[PDB]
Amino acid sequence: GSSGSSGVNRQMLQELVNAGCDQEMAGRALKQTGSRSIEAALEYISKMSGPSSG
Repeated sequence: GSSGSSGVNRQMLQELVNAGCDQEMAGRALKQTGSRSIEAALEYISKMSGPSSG
């Protein structure tokens, strides 16, 4: 945004979500990581738990 953009990239979300990620979840990670990359988020969520990935 302008005057100091404080918040993830609402755009990147629609992207990561497209794959099949929760809307309420995707955000959390996106912020935690810092709108680094679509993969970053998906990876962060798995980091915690998830014996199934790929």
